[PDB]
Amino acid sequence: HMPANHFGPIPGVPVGTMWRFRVQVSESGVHRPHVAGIHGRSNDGAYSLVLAGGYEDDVDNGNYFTYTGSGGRDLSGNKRTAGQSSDQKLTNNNRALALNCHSPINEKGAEAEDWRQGKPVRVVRNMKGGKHSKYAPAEGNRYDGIYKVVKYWPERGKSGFLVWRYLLRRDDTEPEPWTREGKDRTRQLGLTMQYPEGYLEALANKEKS
DNA sequence: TCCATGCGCTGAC
DNA sequence: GTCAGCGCAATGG
Repeated sequence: HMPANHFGPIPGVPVGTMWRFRVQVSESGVHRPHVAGIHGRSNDGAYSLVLAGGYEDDVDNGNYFTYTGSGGRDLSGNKRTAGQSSDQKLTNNNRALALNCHSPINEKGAEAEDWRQGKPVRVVRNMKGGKHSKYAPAEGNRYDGIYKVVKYWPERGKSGFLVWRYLLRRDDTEPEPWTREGKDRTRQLGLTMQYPEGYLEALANKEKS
């Protein structure tokens, strides 16, 4: 089994692999947290992230995308998400992701000195991101490969509050699952949406009324 | 092609 | 132990 702090591709899981639920992606080890968008350790880096339309400031352009840090939210009331209500900080997950950038951590943002040498980030695209992105899968989750943090900086988001932003760029030899060659490669490998054991059945039952 | 609301759960300290 | 949290197969206005 792969350790929680494993950087890079997970052996046995090619780009294009799909899962219906987040907990499945966790089980696979591609993205351990079942809720958080960022999986990271503040003294090491970010191992993976998921684009799921959870933050209004994300900008998805396929091989390039601007990701938003987490936080700057008031979850009092046993919540897991909310709108921005305060400034984000370069701490926890946000700091973990900045460490991937090939450059020393910088409180005012930083750029990489050869982004390709930065630490790898496993990127997963979720269908909820499709409300504002043409690269999101139609259903569930899809592993799109390895990306690297080219740079990160702070600025006011749409809500007026400060948010941390990261520019990620793809660095994977496998083709993008959303392109023609990616679509083909997925078929050849015979990859298909994976569901938890007994789900499809339980679903067919439910669909009787 | 909605939006708000809590809850169980797991990884990081 | 505490807290964060880009969920959700769910539930209600």
